[PDB]
Amino acid sequence: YEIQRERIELGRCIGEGQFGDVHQGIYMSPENPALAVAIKTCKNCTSDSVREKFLQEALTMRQFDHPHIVKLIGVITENPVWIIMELCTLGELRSFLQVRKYSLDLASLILYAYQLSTALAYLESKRFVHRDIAARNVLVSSNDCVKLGDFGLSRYMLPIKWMAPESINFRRFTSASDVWMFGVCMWEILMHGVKPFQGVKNNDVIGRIENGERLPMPPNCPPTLYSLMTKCWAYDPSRRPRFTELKAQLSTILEEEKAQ
Ligand SMILES: CN(c1ccccc1/C=N/c1nc(Nc2ccc3c(c2)CC(=O)N3)ncc1C(F)(F)F)S(C)(=O)=O
Repeated sequence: YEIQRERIELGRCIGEGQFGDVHQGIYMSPENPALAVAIKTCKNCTSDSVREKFLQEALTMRQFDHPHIVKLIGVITENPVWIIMELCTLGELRSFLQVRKYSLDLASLILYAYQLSTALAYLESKRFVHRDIAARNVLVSSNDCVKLGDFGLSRYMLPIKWMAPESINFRRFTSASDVWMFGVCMWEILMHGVKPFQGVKNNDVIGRIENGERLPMPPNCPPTLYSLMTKCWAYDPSRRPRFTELKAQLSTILEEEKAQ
């Protein structure tokens, strides 16, 4: 898991994290072809507390092995401390959707929702609660492949417009509150990267949700898919489906779209 710094060709900065800049780059793997990687850097990792907190983000990702969750490639524990992650070449999902808009067929938008449900069903199997499921934290590996981005790099692991009522009211975060967030993420995909409750103040969102109001059916969204979103948005968390159920229904919805 230790990587030697001379085996890294550092490229363009692709974002800013809590500990430092994130770069795109190449990892010259021994006896293998070079890999496209994402480099999480750390500015203040000279302090033992900062370094321990930063390296804990790599340990979090190390425990996951799923094709739709970014992989930890390795770490560089010499100063400056770097975390080497798998690169998703095409970048952030919200930007990809805004550029490609209706040129992305429905079969592709449903495929993205399905792929995310397989990663979230995998996290659920390992009893891990994400807390920040949103299109902002999804990345694009290729035209037919999306992935959950780095967990440390995710800002809220307050996004009130994505949160379940029990998370807003009592700060309760469970796999059921992740399902509510995933429903909002599915809505964002079908809306081509448009943010939920745009132009609505965060305090009024809570009132609307309690009153039974939900995000509208996106244009050209299959009714079976909008029905699946409304099940994620059941006020009572015990009435919301689990990720394995969402995965099965999304698979059926994807097959039906491919048929026509
Ligand atoms: C939103 N994410 C970030 C948040 C804070 C800082 C950086 C990130 C992106 N990280 C990553 N980005 C890519 N590919 C990528 C390629 C080109 C561009 C971009 C992203 C953005 C941009 O403009 N061009 N692949 C892997 C990761 C990593 F493993 F680190 F997560 S997240 C929570 O990790 O998904």
